[PDB]
Amino acid sequence: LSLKYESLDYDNSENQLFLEEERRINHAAFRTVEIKRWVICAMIGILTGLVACFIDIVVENLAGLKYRVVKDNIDKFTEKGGLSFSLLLWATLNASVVMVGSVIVAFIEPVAAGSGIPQIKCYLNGVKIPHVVRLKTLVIKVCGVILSVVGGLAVGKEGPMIHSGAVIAAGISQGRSTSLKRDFKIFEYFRRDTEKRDFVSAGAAAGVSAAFGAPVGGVLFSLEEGASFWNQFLTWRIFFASMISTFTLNSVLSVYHGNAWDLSSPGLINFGRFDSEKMGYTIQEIPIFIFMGVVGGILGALFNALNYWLTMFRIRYIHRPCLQVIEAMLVAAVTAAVGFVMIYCSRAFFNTPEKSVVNLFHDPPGSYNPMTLGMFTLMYFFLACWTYGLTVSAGVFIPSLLIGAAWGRLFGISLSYLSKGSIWADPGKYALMGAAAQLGGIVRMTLSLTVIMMEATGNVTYGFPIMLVLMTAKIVGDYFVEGLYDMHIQLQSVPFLHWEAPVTSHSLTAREVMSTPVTCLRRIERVGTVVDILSDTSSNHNGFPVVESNPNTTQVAGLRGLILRSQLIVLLKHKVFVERRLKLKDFRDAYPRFPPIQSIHVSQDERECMIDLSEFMNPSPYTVPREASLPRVFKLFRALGLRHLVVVNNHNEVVGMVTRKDLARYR
Amino acid sequence: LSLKYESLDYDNSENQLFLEEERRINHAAFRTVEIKRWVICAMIGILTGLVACFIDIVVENLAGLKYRVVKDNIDKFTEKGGLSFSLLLWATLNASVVMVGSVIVAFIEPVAAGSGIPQIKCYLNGVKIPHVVRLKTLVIKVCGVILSVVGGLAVGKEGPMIHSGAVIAAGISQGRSTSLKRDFKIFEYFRRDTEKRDFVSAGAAAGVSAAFGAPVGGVLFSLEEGASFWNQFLTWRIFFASMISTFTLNSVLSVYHGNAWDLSSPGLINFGRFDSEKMGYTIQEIPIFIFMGVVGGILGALFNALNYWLTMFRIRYIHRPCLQVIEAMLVAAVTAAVGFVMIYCSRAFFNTPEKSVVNLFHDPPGSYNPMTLGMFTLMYFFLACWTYGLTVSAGVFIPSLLIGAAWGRLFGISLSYLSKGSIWADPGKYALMGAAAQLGGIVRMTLSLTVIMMEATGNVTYGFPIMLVLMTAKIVGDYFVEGLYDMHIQLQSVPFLHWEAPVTSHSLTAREVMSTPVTCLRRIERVGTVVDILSDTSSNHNGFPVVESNPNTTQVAGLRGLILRSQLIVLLKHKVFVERRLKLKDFRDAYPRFPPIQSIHVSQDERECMIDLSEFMNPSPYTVPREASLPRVFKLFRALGLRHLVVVNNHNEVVGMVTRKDLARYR
Ligand SMILES: CCCCCCCCC(=O)OC[C@H](COP(=O)(O)O[C@@H]1[C@H](O)[C@H](OP(=O)(O)O)[C@@H](O)[C@H](O)[C@H]1O)OC(=O)CCCCCCCC
Ligand SMILES: CCCCCCCCC(=O)OC[C@H](COP(=O)(O)O[C@@H]1[C@H](O)[C@H](OP(=O)(O)O)[C@@H](O)[C@H](O)[C@H]1O)OC(=O)CCCCCCCC
Ligand SMILES: Nc1ncnc2c1ncn2[C@@H]1O[C@H](COP(=O)(O)OP(=O)(O)OP(=O)(O)O)[C@@H](O)[C@H]1O
Ligand SMILES: Nc1ncnc2c1ncn2[C@@H]1O[C@H](COP(=O)(O)OP(=O)(O)OP(=O)(O)O)[C@@H](O)[C@H]1O
Ligand SMILES: [Cl-]
Ligand SMILES: [Cl-]
Ligand SMILES: [Cl-]
Ligand SMILES: [Cl-]
Ligand SMILES: [Cl-]
Ligand SMILES: [Cl-]
Ligand SMILES: [Mg+2]
Ligand SMILES: [Mg+2]
Repeated sequence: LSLKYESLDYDNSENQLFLEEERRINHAAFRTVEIKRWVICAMIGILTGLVACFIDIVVENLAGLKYRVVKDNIDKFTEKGGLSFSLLLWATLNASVVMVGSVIVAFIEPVAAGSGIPQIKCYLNGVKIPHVVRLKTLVIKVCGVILSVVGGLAVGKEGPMIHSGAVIAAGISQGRSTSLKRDFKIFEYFRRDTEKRDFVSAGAAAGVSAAFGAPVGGVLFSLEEGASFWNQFLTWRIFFASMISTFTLNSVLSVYHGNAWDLSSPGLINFGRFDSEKMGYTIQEIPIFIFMGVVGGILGALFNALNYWLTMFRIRYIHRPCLQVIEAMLVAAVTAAVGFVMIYCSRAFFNTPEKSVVNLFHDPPGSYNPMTLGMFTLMYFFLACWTYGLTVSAGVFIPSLLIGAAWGRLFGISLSYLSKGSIWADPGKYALMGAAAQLGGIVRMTLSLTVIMMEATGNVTYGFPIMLVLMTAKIVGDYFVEGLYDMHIQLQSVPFLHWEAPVTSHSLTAREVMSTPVTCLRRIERVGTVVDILSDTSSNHNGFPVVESNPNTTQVAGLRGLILRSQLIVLLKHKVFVERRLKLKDFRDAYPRFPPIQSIHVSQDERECMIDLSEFMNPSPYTVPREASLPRVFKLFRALGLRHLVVVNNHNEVVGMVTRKDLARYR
Repeated sequence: LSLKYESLDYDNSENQLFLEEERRINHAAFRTVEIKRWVICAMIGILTGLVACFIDIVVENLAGLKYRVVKDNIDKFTEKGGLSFSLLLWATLNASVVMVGSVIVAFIEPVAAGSGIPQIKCYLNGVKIPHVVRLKTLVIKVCGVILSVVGGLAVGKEGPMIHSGAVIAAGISQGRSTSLKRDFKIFEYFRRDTEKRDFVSAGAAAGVSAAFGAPVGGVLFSLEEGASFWNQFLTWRIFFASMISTFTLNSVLSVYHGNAWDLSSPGLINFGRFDSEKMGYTIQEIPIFIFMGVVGGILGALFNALNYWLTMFRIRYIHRPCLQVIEAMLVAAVTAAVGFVMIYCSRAFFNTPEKSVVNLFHDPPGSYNPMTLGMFTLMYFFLACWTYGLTVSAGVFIPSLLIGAAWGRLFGISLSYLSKGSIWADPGKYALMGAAAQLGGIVRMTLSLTVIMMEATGNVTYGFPIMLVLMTAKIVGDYFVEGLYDMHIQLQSVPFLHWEAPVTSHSLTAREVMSTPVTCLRRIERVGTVVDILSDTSSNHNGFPVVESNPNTTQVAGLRGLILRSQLIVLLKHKVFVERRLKLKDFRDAYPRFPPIQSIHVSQDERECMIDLSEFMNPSPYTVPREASLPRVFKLFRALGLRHLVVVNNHNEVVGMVTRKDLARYR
């Protein structure tokens, strides 16, 4: 959709240098590479769990400090100023914390804004958003989520965990820090995009597991996002990482909050225990659940749609960082004022959202007055909608669950009245169902969310109902608007590939999808020609088919290989011309950041030399016939994580190039 | 490995007829095909659950009848004959039930022998074992498992559920019964191997879910076996089927055993509830668990190895059906005698294995004397080893879990003695760990088994230890011998593709793997030539590349398509010669069973005619370069479920053919 975004080189080039390295590795007499992958996955899990522990502990302590300071100060300030004076003071306190958070996000690292989940979804899809995996981004994300939660915004701390795990996985796998310019001479074999994308999948799964105490759910989330060929080894490693993440979080928290290692804190949010007779559903109740799904599908849409409009306003008028900070402060102040009006009219805004969700799930039937619960539902709905897109590190999972739990507990109260206090009409069960439905409507997650809800709930039997609502919420929701993360991905104009091609696509063939004419390089090519092709500012192609150079062959453009701009740049830098032989490490040294063609200097004498690309080109590029259905091209492209696909004639002559933007256009 | 086994045509041929059908389907103005897939998955789940209910209820009633008959008869027979007389009578009773079961297996349908899991694994791998999915096979399997369990063999009823679900999925999806020669004019679009293999995956997942009450575990089992490109839609449907299977089983059983629908019977085997303080592991205990894994890895090997030798004897000397029935009777009699000696020396053989496993898991610390528990462990180990390969419908999961639980509860008793009755040294927790370790050693299942154990246990926290043991059991076990299901697959000589190619395979290239010379067909081909190629009894190739026929092109064997023996047979039958136009249904009519080439009659005048294969050939065959690494060929072959892969020159001239046996040879 936009050229700002490049793509990962997931499909490794099995060139001659790579095969030489593999021969030496096999001769090594021991395959330590897999053991190193395992050690890296363990470290990823441990570090993600420790990040979750840090956030939880710091948030708890700072929230306690805010509560203590205001509890001490209210007497003094209300004695003379009055209630309104204390209202203003507390609102300014919240605004100040949110101000620091929004400053660090807008003025230092705007990528840190939000949960990070859309960015990680794009990364696992195969698109590289500029600063998603950086040390600065992780630091800003963690600090900002702490400051946002302490600042009393309608936000949650679960979402940033996925992004933090992804960044940790990308970082520690390399063995070196580009930001700190420190190289630890380890894990050099894993300085390639394939291994990095595997480790990031592990890290995202670990983040989900630490967030919700849902290991299998995290594994399934990573599998969904990747949408690749099945690798038993990688899935098992991801499972290992997720398990260690949840284990580390639980153990450390148990040692902290309690004085024993007994495991009672699987995740950052813990729903509770639902193993009771009152929380048992009958077949007669299955239709009822489905209906709530419809509701969650509609309300969710109304959420997303509203945000869309809000987002546009922010793109039009709140583009500036200073205005962004001011808007975040204003939202925080209005949230505080709504809370005060709430609290003084009633006789949860001060309390954590997770505790409110738990109480809604498990409190006895007569706990809540319907009127106040509905007021909270409406106000929190509109506040969460007005908070998602702010330049603050925050998530939307817990807010969505809270909204759903509230209106589900209202539905349960109404059912209990209508059914004369029946055991089957228990408000907490319907609160859980409503939480699932609202989260599904706002975010269209199906398998991973079902498994996550089952694990957090702790019951496997509740999965079948949770499934049916999550189904319906999607089916109804997709009727009106697209999902939140998708919506923001479209707005950012990222080239995003969906699970499958548009249904009416068997009509289309690669001939329509492919791009022509194609810029190709002869196997033995003049240095000047390569320099001119790469130096062109009209286009910034990063993959070039390598065609026959000998005059003997009949083929006009017979496909011999595919080479990349990065490899050509390395070769030109090292002046590897036919007129010290490179090793696969020499290419890995440039990684991740490759010098621009402008940097390389090629003298007119050197411009007349030649480059032989046979030793460095990918000898075997993936190829499709020109008369091939679009679904097949899409399936092959997505499954293998290809960056370039070559469309050829019957005679194996290059006729076109299919890339990510070629397949993303149709929708 | 052997030519007795063909392969599924999972990769659909997007020929002209298929595209015409898709255009008409799109013009239909409503896509009911997906809705029909959903309805079929729901029916699969319901029917699998009902099969599980039938087996459970019938087994319970018949076991009660046996217990009542013997309880009444022992007084009368022991009064005059003595204890030995009653011993003989009861042994003969068990032998008679096992005799009926073994007769129906050996003399009617030998495929029904065993769990069916190896056969379903092969089917999902892509190999077609002759009678795996047949009505007769399902009937025999269910009856035989009932008779084996009622006959007191060291067997379990869980394993046949996977096979039964697979057969149901294959059957009801077609809309017609070949065995009963009845056609219900429904589900005609799904009479192709792709849809059948998807439905069978759903059915296998449903079987696992009904067996262990583990929906997600069943989904993961199916995903592991398929090892294909990720399809969100298919995975979601499989999840739907598994959930409905467990729900139906639980609901029906609750209505039967209780008088209320309250859900308390998720699966055929139910471990129990482990949410207690005594069943809580510490970090200090993590190493201990690992050690037990090693034990489970070693013992499991000793199991498998022994069976191997036994299997050989049975292949050499107990090949005959009558001898097979006699051997099953002898094993049953020896099992009964061991039970009697057991029972009279002590003062579980009469009791169900599942109840014994549950009691071992949950009974209080002082329940079992170590001496008798060890005697049972050893005797049951050797009896289960001597029972797995019998011509009786049976499984090995529950026996393995029982063995592991027994020696794990011995390990826990020893730990309690050594640690002076510590709370951390609780025998039941170690019994669960030992069950997992022994099952892992005997069967090398890693992810699906971990998730299944977590769900059956009901605790997510126990997964991390259960993982570590299951890891170690595999790593140690693979050091000595291969897994049981694998071992039997090798012995049957089925061409089985593993998850990845041998590690030292980058050295090999398609040129080594591919088969030459290749038998190809010109696009316009003489009918006599096709008849001769298909009539050859030297080879039975089922896939033929279609090369250029026009003299104009330079290519000697330019690849234009791929056609199949079945399609050619249909065309010859309908005399579709250039010298009524077929519809995609006409090919589906022959499916599943295609007439042999011998059946078709072609007159000498017709032999001189021509066939144009363009409208029917697969216009776009998957292709790889001759200079391509074996890992890549293997990855593409396994991910896309290909039956044929064409290896071509730089000029796109056919040079070789890679099939399943080509890639399975290297090991
Ligand atoms: C108690 C909390 C635990 C905190 C853990 C923090 C670790 C994760 C982290 O916060 O990051 C680590 C930074 C890397 O950050 P980094 O700024 O250098 O980012 C580059 C680069 O910038 C690319 O960015 P780009 O693609 O945009 O060009 C990007 O892709 C690429 O993945 C990155 O390596 O240090 C390290 O490596 C860690 C040293 C590992 C060696 C010891 C192993 C034992 C564990
Ligand atoms: C309460 C217990 C529930 C019992 C359910 C039993 C249903 C499953 C079953 O036991 O099987 C059904 C048989 C098919 O057995 P079948 O012998 O004809 O086998 C052929 C053939 O033989 C191929 O065998 P092959 O490949 O070796 O040549 C094989 O692949 C291919 O899948 C098979 O269709 O009847 C049916 O279709 C069911 C009618 C469905 C229409 C109503 C839909 C509403 C539910
Ligand atoms: N060698 C080539 N010859 C002609 N067109 C090309 C070539 N490579 C890419 N294109 C086309 O140019 C357009 C822009 O491509 P771009 O330069 O972004 O490729 P890229 O950056 O390598 O792709 P990605 O960033 O997704 O890996 C695409 O629509 C693509 O079809
Ligand atoms: N058209 C062909 N020309 C030459 N050799 C072939 C051809 N097709 C298959 N072979 C080779 O013949 C051997 C036996 O093949 P077979 O006849 O079993 O193929 P098939 O039955 O179509 O394969 P499958 O049963 O696995 O689908 C294989 O090792 C294969 O490489
Ligand atoms: Cl974000
Ligand atoms: Cl959140
Ligand atoms: Cl979020
Ligand atoms: Cl079997
Ligand atoms: Cl079993
Ligand atoms: Cl089994
Ligand atoms: Mg680009
Ligand atoms: Mg064959």
